[PDB]
Amino acid sequence: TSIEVNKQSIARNFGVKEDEVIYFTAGIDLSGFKVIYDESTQRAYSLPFGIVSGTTAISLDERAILTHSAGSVDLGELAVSREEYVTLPGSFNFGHTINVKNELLVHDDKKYRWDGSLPKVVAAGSTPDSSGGVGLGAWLSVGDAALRAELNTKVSDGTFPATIKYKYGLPSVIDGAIYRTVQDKLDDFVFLEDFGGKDDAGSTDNSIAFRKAFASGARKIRLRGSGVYGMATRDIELPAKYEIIGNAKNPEIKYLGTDTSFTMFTLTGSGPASNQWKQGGMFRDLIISSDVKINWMLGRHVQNLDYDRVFFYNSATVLNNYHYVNFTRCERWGSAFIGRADLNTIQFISESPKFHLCFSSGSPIDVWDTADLAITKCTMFAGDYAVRTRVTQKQVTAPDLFAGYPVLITCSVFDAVRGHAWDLEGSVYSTITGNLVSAGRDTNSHGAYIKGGRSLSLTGNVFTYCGNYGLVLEDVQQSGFVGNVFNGNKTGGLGTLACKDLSIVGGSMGTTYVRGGYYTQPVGYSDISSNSTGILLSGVAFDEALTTKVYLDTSITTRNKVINCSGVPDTIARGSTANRPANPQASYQYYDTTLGIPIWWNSVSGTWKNAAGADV
Amino acid sequence: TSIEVNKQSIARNFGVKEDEVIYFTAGIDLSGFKVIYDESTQRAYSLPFGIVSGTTAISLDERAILTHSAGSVDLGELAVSREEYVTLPGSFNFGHTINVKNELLVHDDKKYRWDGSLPKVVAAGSTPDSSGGVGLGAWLSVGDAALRAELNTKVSDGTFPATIKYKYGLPSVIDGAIYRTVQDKLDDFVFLEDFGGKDDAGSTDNSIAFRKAFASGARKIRLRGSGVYGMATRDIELPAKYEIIGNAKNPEIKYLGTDTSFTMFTLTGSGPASNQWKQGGMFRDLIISSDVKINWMLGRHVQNLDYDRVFFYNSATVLNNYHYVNFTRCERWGSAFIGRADLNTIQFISESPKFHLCFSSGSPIDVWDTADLAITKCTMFAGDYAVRTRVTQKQVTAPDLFAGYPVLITCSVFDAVRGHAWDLEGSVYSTITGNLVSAGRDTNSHGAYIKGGRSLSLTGNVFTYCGNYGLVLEDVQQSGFVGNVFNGNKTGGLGTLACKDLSIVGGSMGTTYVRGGYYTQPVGYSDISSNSTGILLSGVAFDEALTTKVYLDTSITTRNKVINCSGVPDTIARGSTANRPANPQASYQYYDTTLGIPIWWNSVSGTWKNAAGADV
Amino acid sequence: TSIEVNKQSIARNFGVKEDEVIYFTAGIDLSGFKVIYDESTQRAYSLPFGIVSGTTAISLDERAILTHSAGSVDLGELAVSREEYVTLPGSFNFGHTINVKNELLVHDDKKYRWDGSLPKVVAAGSTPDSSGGVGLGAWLSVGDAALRAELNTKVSDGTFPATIKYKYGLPSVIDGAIYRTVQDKLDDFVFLEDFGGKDDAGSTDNSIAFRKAFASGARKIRLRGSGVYGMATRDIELPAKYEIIGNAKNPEIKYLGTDTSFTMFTLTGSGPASNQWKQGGMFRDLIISSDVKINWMLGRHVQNLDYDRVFFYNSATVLNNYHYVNFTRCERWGSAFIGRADLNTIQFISESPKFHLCFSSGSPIDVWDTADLAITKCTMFAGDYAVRTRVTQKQVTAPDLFAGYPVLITCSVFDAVRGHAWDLEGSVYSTITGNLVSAGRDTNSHGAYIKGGRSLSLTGNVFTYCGNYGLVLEDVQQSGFVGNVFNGNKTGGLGTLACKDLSIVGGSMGTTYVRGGYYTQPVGYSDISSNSTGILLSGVAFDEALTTKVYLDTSITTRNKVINCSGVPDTIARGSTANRPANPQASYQYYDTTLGIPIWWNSVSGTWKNAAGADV
Ligand SMILES: [Cl-]
Repeated sequence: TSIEVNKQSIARNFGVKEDEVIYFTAGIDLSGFKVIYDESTQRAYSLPFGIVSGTTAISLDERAILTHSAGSVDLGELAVSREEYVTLPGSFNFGHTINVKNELLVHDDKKYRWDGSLPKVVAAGSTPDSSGGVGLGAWLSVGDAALRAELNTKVSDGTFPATIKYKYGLPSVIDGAIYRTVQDKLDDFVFLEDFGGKDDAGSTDNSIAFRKAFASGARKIRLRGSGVYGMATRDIELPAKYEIIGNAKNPEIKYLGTDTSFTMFTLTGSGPASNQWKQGGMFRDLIISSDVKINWMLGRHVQNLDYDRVFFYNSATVLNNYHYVNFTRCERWGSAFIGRADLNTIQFISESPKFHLCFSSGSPIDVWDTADLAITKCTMFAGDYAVRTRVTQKQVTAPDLFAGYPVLITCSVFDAVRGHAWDLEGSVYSTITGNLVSAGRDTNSHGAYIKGGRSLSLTGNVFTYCGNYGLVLEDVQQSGFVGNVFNGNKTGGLGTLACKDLSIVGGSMGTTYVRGGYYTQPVGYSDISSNSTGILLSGVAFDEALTTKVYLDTSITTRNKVINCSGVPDTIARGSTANRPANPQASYQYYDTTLGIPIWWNSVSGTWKNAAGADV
Repeated sequence: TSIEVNKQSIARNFGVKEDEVIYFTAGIDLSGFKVIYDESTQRAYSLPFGIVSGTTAISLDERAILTHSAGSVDLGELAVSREEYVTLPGSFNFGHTINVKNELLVHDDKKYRWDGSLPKVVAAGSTPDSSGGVGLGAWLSVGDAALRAELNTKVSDGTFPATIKYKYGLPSVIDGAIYRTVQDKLDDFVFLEDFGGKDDAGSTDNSIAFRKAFASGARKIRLRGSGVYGMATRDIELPAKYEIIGNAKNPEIKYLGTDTSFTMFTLTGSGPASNQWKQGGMFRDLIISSDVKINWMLGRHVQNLDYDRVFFYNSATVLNNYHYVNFTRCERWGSAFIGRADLNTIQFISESPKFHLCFSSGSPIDVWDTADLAITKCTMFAGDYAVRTRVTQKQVTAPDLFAGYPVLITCSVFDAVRGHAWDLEGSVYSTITGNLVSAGRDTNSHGAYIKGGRSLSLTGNVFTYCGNYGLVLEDVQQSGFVGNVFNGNKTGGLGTLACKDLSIVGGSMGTTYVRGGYYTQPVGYSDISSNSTGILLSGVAFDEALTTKVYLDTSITTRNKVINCSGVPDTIARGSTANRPANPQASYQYYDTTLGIPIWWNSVSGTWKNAAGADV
Repeated sequence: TSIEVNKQSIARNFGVKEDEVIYFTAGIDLSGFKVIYDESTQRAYSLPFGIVSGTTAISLDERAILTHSAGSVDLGELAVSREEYVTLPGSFNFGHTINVKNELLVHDDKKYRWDGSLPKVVAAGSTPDSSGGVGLGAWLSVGDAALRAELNTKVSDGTFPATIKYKYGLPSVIDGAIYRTVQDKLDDFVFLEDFGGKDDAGSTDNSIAFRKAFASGARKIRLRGSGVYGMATRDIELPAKYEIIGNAKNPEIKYLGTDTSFTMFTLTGSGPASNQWKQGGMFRDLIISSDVKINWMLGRHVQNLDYDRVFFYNSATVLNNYHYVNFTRCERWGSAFIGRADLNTIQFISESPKFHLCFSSGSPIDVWDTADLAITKCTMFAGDYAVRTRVTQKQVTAPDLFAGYPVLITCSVFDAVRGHAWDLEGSVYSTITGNLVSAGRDTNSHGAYIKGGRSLSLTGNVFTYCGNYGLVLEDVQQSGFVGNVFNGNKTGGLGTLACKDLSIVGGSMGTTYVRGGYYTQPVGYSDISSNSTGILLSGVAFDEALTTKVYLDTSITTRNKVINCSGVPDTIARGSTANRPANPQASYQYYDTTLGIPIWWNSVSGTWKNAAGADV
């Protein structure tokens, strides 16, 4: 009487009543019962709900497919939906045959069911991956052990952020916000740390991190740390339109080696033509440093570079054939700017390095063959010199008489420079306005020295306490110098050597003995070698205590003249009869030293007359 | 014997011994046994531990709430704690009656138990959500299938980031750091990509993304890509204090259509009054472009706008009734600035568009009725003109005599402009300092042209290689011009037309033949139409090779005078007896052309005398 | 029989066939069976696969260790791998003895198994933590309830982001990208919100948030909100090189209290020396505000501070012993700058506060003992005054004659200031170029007032519609004033008091009656108290309608002279015979009022001669 005791045990397993279990036998009414039993396979299954009266059984096969008068039903599938499983003996490794959807095969302490066609044979030595894979239509993991292992794997294998859907502003419903992944959202920013960058002061070679970061296509790179990012691999080529952003000017990009030939970054165009200049980028909010003097960056055939709030230390910037470069709010310590143009084989010219709101100590600006160097609202302290311009090819062919380029220096301060604050050769169409200069004391040098200048304006500047003259002009022609003050300089205020057609107007020269440093300036203006012509002094207020206010040949032939300069005689038209003006205007007065009388040109008589009206 | 075989199967189910299972009937000693059985419901339950001797059973009700001599216990609740469940036949959808806390009802292949008040019937077609919801006191999901679906759902529906607690710096314990969600932390930044923005070169209409981003309340928007963000929907109104940030000047916000009337963005105040001006914002580090010429942005009744490191291409900025606008470090290619004020019906004025550290090619600045337009440390190349100012309405009511506004142009470069670099009408109280101008060669135009000027200063500029005159002043009164250089211009250096009371001081005029371009300038200064009065030339250094140094009527009545200009005689008081000064200063010297002698005014005798001292 | 019905119940439990269950007894062939049963313990276990024929049982102990002729097997271990468990009665709290690896003990409705040595006895009142902990070799949680609780705990306790492995750019394989955690990646940025900051208008004290954020080592802090961040705790000391970034100038950092002595932030160096100055940082893109007037920030012994795109409201910045401070693109409303240097006990000097592209209304700049205050491209409106400089120690010791410092003011606009636009004391080597000034109308004050000035240049400025004089110089020596325009001022254009050796050149004075406001200026230049010497006026274009063009004593001893000023007589050499010049230059012309004739000094004869050449 084995059957009803079997029905009892099955009922206890399924938590149903004893009379709700039935053996499958053909033709029976399946209605009302909740569990059916197969004698051949000795497997039990829950029956689908709502089997109506008169529904009779036809067949029940190895795959737990139950066929009856009303239709068919997969009891294996139903068991799965109800999480009623049988865990088969053995495992994937030793092999087994899967016949039913609710049969589980253990692999590595984890359970899997087959979702594909049945029956399914797994050979000995199989894995779920080795026998059809994991997913719909294949192996599907079941239960606690499998889930725990899978959760641990995906969280720790790096795939999880890509799986997590993200929408900005959730749980709030925001119109237009789209679904992305947490991976993608996080990828919105790139830090050097993402490529192995570390501010561990030389343990990590951050040069490599930069290289790999840029190689990925990234352009805008942030530094997380406040420490030193050591750089040990030279000549990392920057991509076009880079932007490297430090952590609020805290971290350092630093070379720690001893090789002065080391260079951190290169920026390199394909050629000298404008369509070959590589587009530059931004360095900002960081320190660029080296213990030894280096050229930290080398730029060749480049355009549109920016440096903003960068602290440079022993780190010179070298550019050759460069066009439009901004240094803004930078602090330059022992960090020269070196501008060249010899790589421009087309025009041999570079353009517009610009400095604004910068502080410099021991950091010269040295540009050759460069047009429109501009320095505005800057302070420069110490160094051998502050600003230097050079022209490499000085020879010209007629009708050209001179070669040079404009510089624009405005409302800037140049202080305690050891040599010249300004050492300007080939300065043409330059405007130099409202600057303060105090330089050259350490080497007895002029505060500013312009050698080779044409058609420029130097306006409203102050030159004080310089090591020689405040300003010396050598080989400067057709230029204007108005409103400048020349105070307390060692040897003189303003000096000229072999100049032609200059206007020197207003301003003041002398010594005001202001606390903080001055020499007793002995000379006001001097044409030092007495070989300039067309030098015009008008309205200059000279300190009466000046030993020599003006040193200048103002005889009739030199075209040098003085008008209304205090302590200095007005230039009078005078000289021998031979030196009478050839084509004087009407009523022109000339003191004839031969005759010892004033004479006047009479336009009507076409003769010189004395005051009595008689011809001489 | 059905009772002891049932007890055995139950024992095997719970994994206890056979003599540790008991049937419920009143009065029985419950001690020592581990599982109790209910004959009526045919359900088995674990017994609570530590039931001591002499404790006997009293009742066992509908829900396995068991009452005995020591007290009562909820075996259903106990079963839950032990995860010992019964999965009911059928499902939620077919409807069911839930009776016990350890009973599970399947919905969608997932199991749920009821945690609230019992019993409760679920109707056919019900879900956990439709029948009391999911949570404490309600439906609680149970088991593998439910957990897997919930985890899978939660990860992919966007709700997961909000569930993850985040605190900055973990696992390090950082004082003051608070718990947020990963969702909140991620929402700290807004990218255009978050609102469907895509740099797919015209496939996505990013105008919509901008609109929806701003509507959410977002103000500061970043661009992730380095490609082209197409813009196809015109006139997107910006919110107050926007900030749009490109990816290190790599990506383009670009109009790809052919409609020249297209505009990307509008900024619009509520009215003309100062309390109605909409506060502007920042565009930075990006390209704004169009293949056809457009006004990319239209601003009306606006204040405090900024553009920094923006590359403009064929994209004009049009502002009407605007107040304080900054262009810094921008590159303007074929991208005019157009400023108007006719929408200001209160004061009819716009204020302070400012340009600093900008490069411009073919990009004019054209402002009407605008005060304090300022251009500093800028470079402008080509175009029909560089700077133009206009006063739309010129009428004055007496005693007003003139209408105009100041412009401030400082240390800037204007090169190869086709027409005038400066075309300035209604320039009043202007300061123009240390600029370099070379313009007008293509159209035979003056480098700079000021028509209608009052009380301005133009100081220390250089005008070289211009298409006509370097600078022409027409209808300019009571203004100063010191230290300017006028070199190698086609027709002349400096010209005046119908001017009154001007000072022209120092500087220089001529040609220095510097390599790079020049004309042989034929004229220095010319009062071209001989109709100016009170024109004073002092201390100007002229190139002696100049064909015409000065063209000016300096006869006694004109108030025009020259002093210390090289190659030009000092202006002498001269003329007929009829033209003797009416009230001369003491000892006034006058050359009388009628008499042909110099005469001197004696203040004591009140007469003109000759040099011999006789009255004439 | 009891044995085969037990075998049946076991078979139904494991889902195997009845003849596949066998009882353990020594010597029996274990081959073919799938489940073995221990009658002593009344426990059933699955058997390992591949037990071959002729393999006979030897022993089976309490730990379910099975020994047979071929070898041994741990059935408890096998059961775990197959997830076939027995849940023991009771719980951790009541204590139990764990015998088999597949035995589970409940703690707090969650299940655990023992992975360590067996047997394992847990005393009453135990937890998994109290009895060996959780992990390999110890307690391991099992099943649904345990997993759900662990997932919920880990997700909500803040530890989850640290567990999620992250690599930039996944699933794309990017060379050089390294694995990090989601926690670390999120930690790349710091927002004030991360430390409890909230823009809830005074409910949250954000001062504390800043303090704790900075204490963590964070330097760069962002503000998420657009609202008001209330600040209620004074004197938060900033770290070196902070950067506080607002949300596109939307949010306010605001003091909402009523204590006018309140200060938000301090920045404090360790001493007066340069290596002790605390390195400053950046405030940008935000509003700093207060309802009452406060000094929002106090800086002492500091260097290199920046404020960019900051809107100040009632918030004065007070710095003492400060060096290099930038205000760029700022808007200052009722927000003075106060600079002092008395804390510098070494040199008593502060350096270079600089203002660029700023707008100010009612916000004076007040610096004492400060060198190189620089204002460029700025607009200042209203206030009692705009710019004031003072020197604290005015006494000097011979040979020093004066004490002062340079200011550099360039291309800036000063409008409708109630008092002086510039109130400059101790101005030395200053350059003031291309500015527009209209001030003092409310208090009948000069537009600009320099009291105590040496060796400075004031060039190409416009002074219009001022409340008194355009500019008054008191105790100014050896300075230049060229190209300035003085228009429509109430009392006069340019005035001097006790000055010495000044050049006043070109420019223009008068009234041009341009719509927008003017006075009828009555005076051009006036030496108001007739006590200046060496005052030189050259080439100034005066409005002919001026009542007084020049008021100046130009008698021979004063060294004051006028040349080429319209409507003003040239200073000519004249006087009595006794007053003939001692040591005259060659050909010197002198009008002798005694004789009533001009005479000329002949250098050869060493005599004065008349025009006829006879000695007088
Ligand atoms: Cl002589």
